[PDB]
Amino acid sequence: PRYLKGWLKDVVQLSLRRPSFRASRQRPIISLNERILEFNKRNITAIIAEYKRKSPSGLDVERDPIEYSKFMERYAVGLSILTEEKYFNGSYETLRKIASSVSIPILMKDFIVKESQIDDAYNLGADTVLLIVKILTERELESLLEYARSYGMEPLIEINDENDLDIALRIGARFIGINSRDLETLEINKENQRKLISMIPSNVVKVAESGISERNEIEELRKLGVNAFLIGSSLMRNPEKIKEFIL
Ligand SMILES: O=C(O)c1ccccc1NC[C@@H](O)[C@H](O)[C@H](O)COP(=O)(O)O
Repeated sequence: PRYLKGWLKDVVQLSLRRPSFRASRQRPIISLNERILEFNKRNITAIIAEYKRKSPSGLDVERDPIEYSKFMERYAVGLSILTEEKYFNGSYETLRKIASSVSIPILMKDFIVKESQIDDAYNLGADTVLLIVKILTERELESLLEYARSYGMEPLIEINDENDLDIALRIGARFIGINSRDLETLEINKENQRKLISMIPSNVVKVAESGISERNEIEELRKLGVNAFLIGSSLMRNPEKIKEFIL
């Protein structure tokens, strides 16, 4: 991985020693990015609802993962499940239970630094994975991207700045997440996010990530060309908000 300091250095060390999960895979892959394109075509707001019990920025919510996913399944284009254990209180177990309970696309969200984690995502039932440009070197990102594609997954490649975008474009990313939150400092910068969204090629499926809590924010973002919106905190605190978001 890249040179890292702080909590990022720590979570990457945890991922490096994350034990693999052996399991048989049932349902075939359901492409999240393609479903996003069809929701766009049918003019339905594409929301990726995220399940996370805890977060370094302070979220702490107790809500049943299964009931939450089944409810979200009625409206969401896909689900994002945190499997990182120490900071997000996620687990492979929760992803497995959810994947057996819903039939919409599932993104496994963790800090992926090795191939066995993609093997884990596949065996657990996820349809795609998140790859973060800022914690990986360009060679690692490229290998991991090709590896995810060997399972028929188009990974969501997350960028946070212009340098991330240059790398993402160079390696041929077709599905990009623009995170308004800096992983290292936890600061949210909406303006920087909008600047990056405006630089992305029109043929790349774009997902706005972090800090969305109002329907008007979704509308502004949609006009900038964003294809889908990944929302976690506001939905975890109030699942019913999904109804306002898809209006
Ligand atoms: O949410 C956090 O507190 C946080 C802190 C440090 C690093 C990453 C973090 N979030 C990871 C990120 O993938 C977010 O969960 C999603 O983009 C959704 O964010 P939200 O809607 O909850 O603001």
